Amino acid sequence: LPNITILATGGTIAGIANVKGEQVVNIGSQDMNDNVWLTLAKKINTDCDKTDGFVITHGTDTMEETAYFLDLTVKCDKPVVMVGAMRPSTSMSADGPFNLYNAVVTAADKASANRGVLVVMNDTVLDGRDVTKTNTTDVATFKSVNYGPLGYIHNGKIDYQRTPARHTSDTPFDVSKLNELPKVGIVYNYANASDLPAKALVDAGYDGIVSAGVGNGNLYKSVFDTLATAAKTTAVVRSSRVPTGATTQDAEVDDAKYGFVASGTLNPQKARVLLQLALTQTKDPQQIQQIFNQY
Amino acid sequence: LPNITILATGGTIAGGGSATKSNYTVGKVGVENLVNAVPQLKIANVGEQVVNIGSQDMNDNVWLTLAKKINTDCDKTDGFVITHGTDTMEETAYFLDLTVKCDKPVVMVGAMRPSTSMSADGPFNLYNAVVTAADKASANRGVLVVMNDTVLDGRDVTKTNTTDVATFKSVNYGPLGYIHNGKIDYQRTPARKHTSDTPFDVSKLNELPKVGIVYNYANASDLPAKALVDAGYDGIVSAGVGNGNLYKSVFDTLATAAKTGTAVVRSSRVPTGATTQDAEVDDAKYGFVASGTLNPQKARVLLQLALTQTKDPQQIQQIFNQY
Amino acid sequence: LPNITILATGGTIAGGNYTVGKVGVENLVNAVPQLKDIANVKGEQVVNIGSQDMNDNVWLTLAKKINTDCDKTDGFVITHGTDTMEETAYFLDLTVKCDKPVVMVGAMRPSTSMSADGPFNLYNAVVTAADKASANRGVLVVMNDTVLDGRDVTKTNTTDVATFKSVNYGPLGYIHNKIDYQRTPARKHTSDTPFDVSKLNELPKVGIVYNYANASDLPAKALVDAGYDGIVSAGVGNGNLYKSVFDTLATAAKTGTAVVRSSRVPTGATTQYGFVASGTLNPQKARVLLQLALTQTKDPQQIQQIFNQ
Amino acid sequence: LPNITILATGVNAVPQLKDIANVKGEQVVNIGSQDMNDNVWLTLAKKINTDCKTDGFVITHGTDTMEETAYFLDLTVKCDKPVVMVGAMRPSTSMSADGPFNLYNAVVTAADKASANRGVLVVMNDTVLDGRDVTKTNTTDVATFKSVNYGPLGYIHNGKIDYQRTPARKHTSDTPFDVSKLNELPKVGIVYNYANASDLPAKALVDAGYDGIVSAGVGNGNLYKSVFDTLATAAKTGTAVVRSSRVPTGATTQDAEVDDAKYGFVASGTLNPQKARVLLQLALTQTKDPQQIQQIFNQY
Ligand SMILES: N[C@@H](CC(=O)O)C(=O)O
Ligand SMILES: N[C@@H](CC(=O)O)C(=O)O
Repeated sequence: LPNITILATGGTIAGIANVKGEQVVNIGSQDMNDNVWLTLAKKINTDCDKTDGFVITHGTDTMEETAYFLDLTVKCDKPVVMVGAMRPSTSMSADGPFNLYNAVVTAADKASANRGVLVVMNDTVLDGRDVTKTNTTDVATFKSVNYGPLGYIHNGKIDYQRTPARHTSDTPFDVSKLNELPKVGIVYNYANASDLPAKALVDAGYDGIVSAGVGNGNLYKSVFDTLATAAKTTAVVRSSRVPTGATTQDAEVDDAKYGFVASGTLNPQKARVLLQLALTQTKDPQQIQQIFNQY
Repeated sequence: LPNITILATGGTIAGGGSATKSNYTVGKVGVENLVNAVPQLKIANVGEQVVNIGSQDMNDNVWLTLAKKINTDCDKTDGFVITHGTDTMEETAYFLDLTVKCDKPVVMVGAMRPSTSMSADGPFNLYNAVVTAADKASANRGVLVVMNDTVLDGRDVTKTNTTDVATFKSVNYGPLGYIHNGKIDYQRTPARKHTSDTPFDVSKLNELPKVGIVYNYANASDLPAKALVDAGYDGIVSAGVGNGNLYKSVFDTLATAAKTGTAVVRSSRVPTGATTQDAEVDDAKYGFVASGTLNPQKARVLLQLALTQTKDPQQIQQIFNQY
Repeated sequence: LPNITILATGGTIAGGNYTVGKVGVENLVNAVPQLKDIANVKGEQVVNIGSQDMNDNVWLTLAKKINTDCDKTDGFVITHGTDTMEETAYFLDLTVKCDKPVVMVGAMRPSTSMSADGPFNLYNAVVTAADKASANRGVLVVMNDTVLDGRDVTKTNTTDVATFKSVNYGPLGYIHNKIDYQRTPARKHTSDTPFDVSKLNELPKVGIVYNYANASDLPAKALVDAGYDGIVSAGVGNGNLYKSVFDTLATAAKTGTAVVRSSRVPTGATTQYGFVASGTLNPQKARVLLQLALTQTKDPQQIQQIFNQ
Repeated sequence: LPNITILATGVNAVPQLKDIANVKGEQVVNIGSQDMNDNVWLTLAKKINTDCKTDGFVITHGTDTMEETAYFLDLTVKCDKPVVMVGAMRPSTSMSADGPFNLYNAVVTAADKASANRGVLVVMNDTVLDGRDVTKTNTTDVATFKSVNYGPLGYIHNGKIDYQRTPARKHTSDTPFDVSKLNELPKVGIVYNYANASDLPAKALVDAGYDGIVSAGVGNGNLYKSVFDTLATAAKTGTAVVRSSRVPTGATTQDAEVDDAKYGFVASGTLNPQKARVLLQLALTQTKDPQQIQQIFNQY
C-alpha cells in the first residue's frame, strides 16, 4: 500500500494506505503564526521523498489560512491534504474519524496529485485557495464558496470533476531557508470605521496591509485616505469582509491612481497570505497585482 | 393609496458610470430621478433627499438623522422606503431596527448595478420596496430589506456576494416573505426585539459611543486593539476566528481593556452561525460578551446602543441575548 | 424530568453498503446513555423500514398514535428515514391535534459507521422534544444541531449529514449544548388545521408527474386512467408543464381530478388556469397537502385557498 | 471583430453587442422551452456541427429546460468553437429585465477564445456555467442558474472573464455520440418517487416499450417498493434503468442500498433526473449494456 504520513498540528480533531503519524506542534489554530507555517512547510518539503503523501490534522479556525500558505509554499508535488473536526473526538457523533478517513483516501488516490494543497471535510475534497470556514458550528462548514469543490468521496472512491487553474510546483515562493515573513495586517471596514487600526500598522512600518473592505472592497473614507497615503508612501491590498465573490478592479476605486492591489477572490486572510509571500520578492503594487491575478 | 416616504441616502441605486463599462460612482443621482425611473408606482404616492453618498461612508450622523426623521415624521406617512448603498445596508438596517419607534413599513433597498448600467436592478427593486412598504402586513415586522424580489429582516440580512444582484441573504434564519406580482406571502417574523421594542432612545443623541472592530487571523498584530484601547474607545468588537476565538496577542490586550471598563464583544469573521458562550472561551471569566448570531458589523451596532444605557458586561450580554 | 416517547419507523439511523431499519428502538436509545440525564425515554416500534417505502398506512397510524397518546407523555420524537421525512413531517404537521412537541430525527450515516450522526441527532431531538420553547411551532425535524419546520424542511443533498434545510424560509432555531429559537412558522399547523384523519383508514390517491424536454404523457394518463383524486405536476421553471402533459392534466382537471402545479426546481414558489399553484411546496409536500384537501373538498377554487393556508 | 452566430429558439435592441461581435441572427425554431424536445436538439446539434463557418455560437433559449439542451449539446456538438447558451428570467418588458445584460455577457463569453474547449456553456446573470452541472435552482430568481455540485467556470466582470476552472468529464469532441445520422432519439422517460408512490407511471413506460427509464428516486437514488418492483422487471426485459434522485444536490452513487449490478441498474452519479435522461438516450445509441452504461455515466 502507499505510505501516507499524518502531520498533526492541533485542533479539536484530537482536542487504502500505510499510515504513519507525526505530531509537529500542538496548538489551537487560532494561535497559528508564521513560525508554525515556516516549520510546517519546511517539514513537508524535507520529507517529500520519504513518503507517498501527507495528511495534516489542524484547527478548523485558521485552516483556510494554513492551507493557502502551504498551497503557495509546498514544492512537494505529492498530495498534501488538510483535515480537521468540528466536534470533539470524545463527543458524541464525532466527525473527525470519517474526515481523517476520507483525507487518507484523498491522500492515497493517485488521481489527487497535482490538485494543489487540498482540504477534506465532510465527504468533500476542497481546493486550498477557495476553501473557507462558512459556519461557526456546522460540521459542513468548509466550502469553496466561489468555484466549488474538486470532488466528492464515496465508498473510498473520489469522483474528481474540477481542478484549480490558478499553486504548489507553479508558484515562485520558496521559504526553505527563510525564518521570517513580511508583516501584513488586516483592518476591518464598517460604518463610521475608525482609522486607529490602520494608523497603528503604518506607524509600525508594516510591510503590508490588507483591507477587509465592504462590498467590492470599498473602504471607509477615513480608512481609504490613510491607506491611500500609506500605499503611496506600505503595500495595500483591497479585499472584502464579504464572504463570497471577487474584489474587482474597475469598480468604484481607481487602484492605479492609488497604488492599491485588488485582492480578487482572496478573502482578507487569504489575501494576507499571498501579500506576505509577494513581499519577499517585490514591493511594487503594479507587480503585486500581477501575482494576485495568478495565485 | 398609501403614502410612502422615500428617504434617499445615496447608493449604487443613485449611482452612474456608460451601460457597458463597469467603472461608476455612487451617491450621484438625486432621489427625484429614481422616482421617475420607476413609472409604475401610481401602488403608492411616492421624496426627500437626506444624503447622497456611497454607503461605504455611512456613519452615525446619517444613522441618527435617519432615526430622527422616521420617529418625528412617523404620523405623517403610511410607511417609508430608504434608498441606500448595498455595502452597509445590513448595518444601517440593523441600527434603525433598534432605534425606529414607528410601525410604518420601513423598507430599505439598494442596487448592485448602477442606474446607468444595462439591466439595472434598482428600478424593479425600488418597485418591490414600495410594494413592501405599502402593504401594512409588513407593519410590526421591524426594519426590512427588500432586494431581488425578497423581503428580509434587518437583523439577519447580510451581503453574501461582492457583485451578485442576488447578494442579500438572511443566512442564519432566512427571509420573511417573497414578492410576486406586487403581493407578499409572509411566512415568518423575527423573534428578537426590534424598532419600537428597544430600550434605545436616540431623540436626544447626536453621536454614538465609540466602538471599533478588530480582525483576527494567524499571527495577528495587536496594535489595532492597543490603538483602540489607548484611544479610550467605549467598545471593541473582535471579528474572531471560528466560534469567536482570538489570537493570543489580541486576546491579551482585550483582556486588559475589559478589566478596566471597555466593552468587549466576541463576534466572528465567520459570516454565518452564532458566536456562543461556553465553548473555548469563558466569557464570564474575562467580563466578555458573546455576540450570538450577530456578525461583527451588526455586533458593533448593538454594542454602540448598549453603551448608551449600560457599561456592565453582565448587562450587555443580555442586550445581545435579547436583540 | 419529562417523559418523551420515541416512535420508531426505521431509517438509516436504525440501519447497518448498508440496510435500513435493522436496529430496534431500544437500541437507538441504548446507544446514547446521556438521554438518562434529560428525559424519561420510552419507546415504540411503529414499523422498521426504509423510508423510501413509507406509505399512507404508516402516516395514518402515526397521527392516531400521537393524537390518542398526547395526554400520556410530554413530547414525542419520531426516528425516521431521511428520504421521506420531509413528507411524513409535513403530513404530521397538518394532522396532529397534539400541541406537545413532535420532533423527527434521522441519520445519513448508519449506526455502524465511523462518525455515526444518529446518536447526536437523537440526543438533540430529545432536548428539543423536552424544551418548552419548542411547543406550538408545529412538527419539527432536528438534524445536525438545528430545528427545522416540517413545512419547509427538505432534503437538499444526497449524502451530506447536513442535508436537511428549510430552503425557502430557513430554520426555526439552533441547538448548542438550550435552543436559540428565533423563528416560528406562520402558516397554520397541528391543532390549527381543518384536517381530521382519526377515522380514516385510507387517503385520497395523489400522484406526481415529472416534466422535462420531450416528456411522455403516458405517466399522467395512467394516473388519469386510475381515477386518481389528485395529480401534482413536478413542472419545469415556475410550475410550467410539457405540452402533452398539460393537455392530459387539462382533461383530468376538467373531469374532476384536482391538479396542483408545483416544480422540480428545488427552490421558490410556483406562483398563481383553474389549476392550483403549490406555492413554495415542492412536489412531494404539495402531494401531502393535496391529499388532505381532497378529504374536505374537491373544488379547485377551495383547494387553492388551502394552499394559501 | 469575430463573427458570432446567435441561434434563436424562442438583436437591434442591444446595440452594445456590436461593440463585441459581428452578429448574425437566425431563427432555428420558435418555441417555449417547456416544450423543448428531441427534434429541436437534433436540429440544434446538426446546425451547429455544419456551420462550425463562424467564430462562435450564442443560443437564446427559455430558461425552463435550458439545462437539458445545454447538456445534450454539451455531449453532441463537435465544434471546438465556443457555444454559449443564454435566456431571461424576466421578460424584456419588465422594469429590470435581465435579458439584455445576459445577452451582452453571452456574446462576450462566446467571443472569448478562452471559452473554447470548455464544452457547451451557459451564461446567466454574470457567470460562466458549464453545460453538465448547471441547473435551474430557483423558480423566479434572476440568479437561478448555478452549478450546485462542482461550481462555475468563471465570472464575467466588465466584459472580461476570469476562468479558474474547466469540467473534467468528457464533452463535445471527446464524446462518441454522433447525432448527425439520427432522425430520432431512444425513448427515455422519468418517474418520480415519493411516499406511497404509484407504479402506474413506470409501468406505462414499460408497456409502451421505452428503451430507457430514469428514476427520480428519494435520497441516494432509492425507490419506493412498488416502483422498484416495476423497474426491476423492466430491466429484466432489456430496458435500461438509471437511478437518479429528486434531491437537487449530490451524486446517486453505487454501493448504497440498491445492488445495481444484480438488477442491472445504473447509478446516475451527480446527474439529476432530466440530465440523466439526456445521457441515457445517447448511451442507448451505442450500447444497451448496464456495465457499459454505468461506465458511460462515470465518464460523462
Ligand atoms: N458602494 C456602494 C455599493 C452599492 O450600492 O451596491 C454603496 O454601498 O453605496
Ligand atoms: N429511510 C432512509 C434513511 C436514510 O437514508 O437516512 C433510507 O432508507 O434511505
